[PDB]
Amino acid sequence: SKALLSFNIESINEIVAYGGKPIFIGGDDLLCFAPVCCNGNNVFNLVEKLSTCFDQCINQHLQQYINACSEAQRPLPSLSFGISITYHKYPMFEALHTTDYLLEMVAKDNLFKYTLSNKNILNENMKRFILKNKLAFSLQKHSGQIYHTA
RNA sequence: CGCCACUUCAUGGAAAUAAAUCACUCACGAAUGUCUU
Ligand SMILES: [Mn+2]
Repeated sequence: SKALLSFNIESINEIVAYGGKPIFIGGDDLLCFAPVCCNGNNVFNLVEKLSTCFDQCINQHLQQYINACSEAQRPLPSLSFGISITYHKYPMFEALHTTDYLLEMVAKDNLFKYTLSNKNILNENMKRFILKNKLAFSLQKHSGQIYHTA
């Protein structure tokens, strides 16, 4: 809880310093509206800064668990990111749906899990193939050219 | 000293060889994000 609160405060500070707007940052959830590029920094620079802040807070407040999971060879807490860049006149509801789709379905690999679970073949060996720590990014131009990657 | 002409009329080698084979720029821009009953 201490690590999450510290990360939330530092993420608010970083979003304000970059030049964006914090919508909601609480627990493990973050929602921000930021410029594509301003004062030389990009969106991906902000994402890297947020990931660094999360890692720093995890190290600072969870050092015992980090040390235990280091030699035990177990994954550490991580942040999955979903970035959508759209024209300012593009509907905000569609942009938010695109961001949710990116984050959940691609960045959290919920497409694999959802397709497996709808057919009831999730099992455990298949659950071994759930991939986290992903960045989903999509840029839709004014002509709908949409560049997307993960 | 005199007298006197014939013969021969292109073969062999090289017959193309390397370098560059597209380069840069633009890869959508503006309007409309609902309107009238
Ligand atoms: Mn959450």
